[PDB]
Amino acid sequence: EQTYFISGANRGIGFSVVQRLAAKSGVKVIATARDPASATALNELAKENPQVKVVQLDISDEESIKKIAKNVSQYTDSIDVFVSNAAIAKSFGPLLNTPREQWIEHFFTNVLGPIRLFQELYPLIKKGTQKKVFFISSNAGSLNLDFGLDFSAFGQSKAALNYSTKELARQLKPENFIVAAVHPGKVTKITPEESAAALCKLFESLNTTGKYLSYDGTELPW
Amino acid sequence: EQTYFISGANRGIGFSVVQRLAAKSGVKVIATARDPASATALNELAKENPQVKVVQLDISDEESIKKIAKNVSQYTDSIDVFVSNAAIAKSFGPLLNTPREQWIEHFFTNVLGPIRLFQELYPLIKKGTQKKVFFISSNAGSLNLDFGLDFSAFGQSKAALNYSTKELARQLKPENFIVAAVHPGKVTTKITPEESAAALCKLFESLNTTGKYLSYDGTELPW
Ligand SMILES: NC(=O)C1=CN([C@@H]2O[C@H](COP(=O)(O)OP(=O)(O)OC[C@H]3O[C@@H](n4cnc5c(N)ncnc54)[C@H](OP(=O)(O)O)[C@@H]3O)[C@@H](O)[C@H]2O)C=CC1
Ligand SMILES: NC(=O)C1=CN([C@@H]2O[C@H](COP(=O)(O)OP(=O)(O)OC[C@H]3O[C@@H](n4cnc5c(N)ncnc54)[C@H](OP(=O)(O)O)[C@@H]3O)[C@@H](O)[C@H]2O)C=CC1
Repeated sequence: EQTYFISGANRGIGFSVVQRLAAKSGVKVIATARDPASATALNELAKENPQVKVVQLDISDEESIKKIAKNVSQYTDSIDVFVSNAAIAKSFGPLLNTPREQWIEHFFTNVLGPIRLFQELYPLIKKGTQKKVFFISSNAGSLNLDFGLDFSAFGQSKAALNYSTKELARQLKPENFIVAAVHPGKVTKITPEESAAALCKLFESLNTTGKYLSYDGTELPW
Repeated sequence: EQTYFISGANRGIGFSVVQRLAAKSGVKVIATARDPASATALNELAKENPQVKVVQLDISDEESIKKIAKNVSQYTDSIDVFVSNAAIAKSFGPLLNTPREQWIEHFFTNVLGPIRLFQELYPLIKKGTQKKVFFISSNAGSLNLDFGLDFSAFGQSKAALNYSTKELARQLKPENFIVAAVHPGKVTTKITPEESAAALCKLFESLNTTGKYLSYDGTELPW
């Protein structure tokens, strides 16, 4: 049996990924929401598929991160595949029009949060078999793609997590970890369920660390 | 007549850049220190070259950044060449080993600081002739270079600011701004603060196109 950790599973790509993993046999899923009590569809999935364990996590909240290791541990001794999917996208457009608060909130939720979350959960991941570590990033975070769009604090947060993900891939190569940053697509437009089907196949198959990948398995430049 | 603005001019490259400009014919220089009152080299520099103006700036401190345009406005109608030089470099090595505060301090000092600084001085830069914007970055900030080192919060912060620098260049291109990310070199191969300064002042004056990521010598770096 394999255990997957997905942050931000209450909706979007995250929910579709949990819904996709719940169908697979022998996949325990630790699914997080800021507010489980309100996570109607996730909770109904967990009611039907007890493979699916729901836990609270606010990745902006250090006090929430300080508890995620012990709380995930109640449901599993190990994590095979870790997915940092929870993230905000609330700041686009020009630098001069981006208030301080937006830079900060993208930093805390999109950069420090995934990093702290990986720090807290690394031990559980070390004790797993797959040792796979995915940060759901964006093609917007690329330092070398031009979309002729301003991504402001959003893109800046994804470039930052990209930089530290590539560094992490190097640090955990000797421990036989697979680390990737993955663009889940434009949800050309695709549905969250399409994204999750592609993402899930990618999680399964990827067998080399340090990749910046799109959902379809092709590579993006950092 | 040109106004240069330089953050962190009390020591390091920043002092060496201000020292060189203060010898330059018809150049006014707003130089910043966290603590003007103990920036004794720079106070003597401005005493001996009063074209040099010393104002308080803590780029980690939003209250300090909220005052910079008024502080700068005391001495000048405009900024021709803006240099975000002030910055920290306190955290390297593995992710698992980088505590929360190092990631936080490098974001606030090395990313938000320069963004808020530029937001505050853009009206004065807009009013100037040269419209030249330099963020002192690092080669460690590249997403496409491998020095066989991890740079932790430091590298992340330079990469972060690098992303926004590139965006700012796109955004201000039609306002005829020249925006550049510039690696000043590894300063005391090792080079001297005065060598860095000399090469930077040369780049500051000759740089004609925007959106570039440059080393001190004027070679391009990959984003
Ligand atoms: N959709 C797209 O086109 C693209 C998306 N992405 C990436 O895809 C991932 C998910 O996107 P998508 O499903 O569309 O996003 P949604 O906005 O649909 O949902 C985001 C998820 O993140 C959770 N989340 C947000 N803030 C926090 C927080 N502080 N603590 C914990 N959980 C939080 C949300 O919970 P809550 O309901 O509580 O807000 C939700 O579960 C992200 O990593 C994003 O960066 C990037 C490229 C393109
Ligand atoms: N120099 C190098 O070899 C390399 C460094 N860089 C870049 O070059 C820049 C210049 O380096 P250098 O001047 O020698 O740096 P130093 O290491 O000597 O010190 C940092 C400088 O920034 C100031 N400073 C630090 N923190 C703050 C703050 N919170 N608010 C305001 N000012 C602050 C310091 O003033 P104070 O005395 O008060 O601390 C000092 O002038 C760096 O800041 C960095 O971005 C990048 C690549 C290589």
